[PDB]
Amino acid sequence: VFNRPILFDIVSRGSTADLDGLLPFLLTHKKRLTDEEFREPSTGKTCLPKALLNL
Repeated sequence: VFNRPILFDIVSRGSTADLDGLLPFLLTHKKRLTDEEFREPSTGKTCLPKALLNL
């Protein structure tokens, strides 16, 4: 289970280890990293801006 707050926390902390199970979740559930569930409702900021800002 990868919800948006958890994914943002992981990507902001830079924990690359916690992303191993993301691939089976995305493949099995037919979910994509560009889906609305993975975007901030306020701005639409995606995970990559989160990671780049939190350097």
